Amino acid sequence: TPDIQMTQSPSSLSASVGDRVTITVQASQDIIKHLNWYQQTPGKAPKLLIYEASNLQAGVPSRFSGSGSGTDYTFTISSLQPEDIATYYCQQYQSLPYTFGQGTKLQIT
Amino acid sequence: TPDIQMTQSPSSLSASVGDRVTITVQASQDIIKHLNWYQQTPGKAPKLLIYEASNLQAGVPSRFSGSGSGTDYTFTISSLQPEDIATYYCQQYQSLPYTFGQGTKLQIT
Repeated sequence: TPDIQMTQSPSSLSASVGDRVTITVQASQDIIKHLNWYQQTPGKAPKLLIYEASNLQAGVPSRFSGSGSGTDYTFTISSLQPEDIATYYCQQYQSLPYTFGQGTKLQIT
Repeated sequence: TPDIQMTQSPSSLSASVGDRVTITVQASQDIIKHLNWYQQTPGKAPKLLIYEASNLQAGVPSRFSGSGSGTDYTFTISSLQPEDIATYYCQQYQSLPYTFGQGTKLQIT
C-alpha cells in the first residue's frame, strides 16, 4: 500500500578522476530487480544507464555497473571520468507509483 | 523491440501567472496509460505529479491534470503559480526500458 520508500546514499560526494565511486540504495521493500539507475547532467533530461538493477543501457560505457538484490542495491563507477560529473538517481518500478531516490550528486576536488 | 521513443512539446515555454499551460507528448507506440509525468525544481530530485496518465499523486494541487490515450497524451496546468516554474518530464512505463521525454521547461515573462 504505501509507496515503496527508497533510501539513497550518499546525498552528495566529492572524488577525483580515476577514483572508484560506489553509490548505494536501500529499498523499503524487496523491489526485486526493478530498479532504474539514471544519470542527469545539468540542464538535460535524465539519462538511463541501468535497468533491472544490473543491465547497462545502450551506449553506456563499461565504467558504470549495478548489482544487489531485494532491498539493497549498489551502483558503482569503476574509474570516474570528468564527464562523469553529474547527479545520479535511482527508481523502483516494482510497484506504482514508481518512486525516485533523493539522488547522489557527484563532485570533483 | 526498439525502446518506445517519446516526443514531448514544447521543449520550452514562457507564460505568465494565471496563464493556462498545456504540454503535449506523442508516443512512438500505444504506451497505453503507462505514463508518469514528473516535475523537477532546480537542484531537487524529480517529483511525480501524475501516473497512469491521469491520476494525481499525493499532495499535488488540483491545478495539474493529465489526459490522453494510446500514443498521444496531454499534461495541463490550469492556472500556473510562481512555484510552478520548473522543468516538466514524462516517462513511459509501458515497456522496458522505461523512457523519458526530452522535457518541457516552464518559464515566466
